[PDB]
Amino acid sequence: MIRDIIRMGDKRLLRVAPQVTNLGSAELHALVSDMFETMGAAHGVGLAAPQIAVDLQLMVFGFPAVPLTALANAQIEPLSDEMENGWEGCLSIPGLRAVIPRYRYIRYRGFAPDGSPIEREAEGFHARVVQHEYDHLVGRLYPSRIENFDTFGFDDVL
Amino acid sequence: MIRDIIRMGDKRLLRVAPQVTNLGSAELHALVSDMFETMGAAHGVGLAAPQIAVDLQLMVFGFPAVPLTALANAQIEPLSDEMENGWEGCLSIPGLRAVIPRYRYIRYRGFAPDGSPIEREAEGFHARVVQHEYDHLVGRLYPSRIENFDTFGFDDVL
Ligand SMILES: CCCCC[C@H](CC(=O)NO)C(=O)N[C@H](C(=O)N1CCC[C@H]1CO)C(C)C
Ligand SMILES: CCCCC[C@H](CC(=O)NO)C(=O)N[C@H](C(=O)N1CCC[C@H]1CO)C(C)C
Repeated sequence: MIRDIIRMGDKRLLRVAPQVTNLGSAELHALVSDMFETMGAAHGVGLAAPQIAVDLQLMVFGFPAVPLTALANAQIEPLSDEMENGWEGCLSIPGLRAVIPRYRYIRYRGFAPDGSPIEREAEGFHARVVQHEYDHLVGRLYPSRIENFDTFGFDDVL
Repeated sequence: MIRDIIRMGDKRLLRVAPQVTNLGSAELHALVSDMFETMGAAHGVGLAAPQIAVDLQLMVFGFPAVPLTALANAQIEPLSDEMENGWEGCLSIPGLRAVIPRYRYIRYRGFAPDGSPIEREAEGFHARVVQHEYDHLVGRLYPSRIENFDTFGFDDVL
């Protein structure tokens, strides 16, 4: 079932989401299913549970190919100090883009929907997507990370 | 003649505009006329010449009533350190609002389109409008002035 994506300005995007505690459940599987569907319909490369007003530490992503992944209770460690700029837009902020600095190299850990542990090293785009979806789980959006405001503008214009 | 308002992301909104040097001219009067018209059609309380891709130190405004004013070669002095928060949206950024801190009290100086000198003390909303239009003449947009990003979001949602 495709879900309504909520837009910036909604308080539910500013929460810090609790953990998933129903790994392996039919409810979690249905919810993840919906997230993949909602992501594909909206043409995103990532989607975070709060964007559909589900207050859960949960994200999906996949697209430099990134594997199709569902990740619960994500935690993230930078593997170095190196930052990299790249373009981002948020489906909660349709039409806009900015250049965002992110870690070039990360580790991420959590759980696949069935309970399998996931741990991966990621770089570049793969790392960016995960850092972006992570920010949602802690009530953080990309505009508060913009350093150069000349780069912030509408996609069709920029 | 109503003018197309250009949107954030356009480089022409990032310029520092030169001075008006044709006070009292038919060309300036036509341009100001157009600005008042474009402002009214877009339902704004202010409009700055760069927003219609005219690279000129020129703004219009008027709406706590603010008088209907056309102001060329504006310069602005704070009359105190006191800041005040208020909501703003920009016709170059349709749909969005944020809370922006501005001086509560200003002086502004320039010229009416016919050459008459204008100097005024302004406070609160009147002062905000002028500070906002001023920022456009120096390539500055409100998002780079946001302090609390929780307040940045879409009008219909916020
Ligand atoms: C890149 C950081 C990950 C962004 C995630 C968003 C989706 C989203 O809002 N997730 O929470 C997305 O798919 N955004 C895309 C995006 O920003 N892209 C697509 C490819 C490159 C990059 C900038 O263009 C498009 C739909 C705007
Ligand atoms: C308040 C600072 C002046 C903003 C000027 C803008 C117009 C603009 O983009 N000028 O350069 C406007 O009219 N914005 C309005 C606006 O921000 N308003 C209308 C009244 C109160 C305030 C916030 O709601 C509406 C159309 C979004």
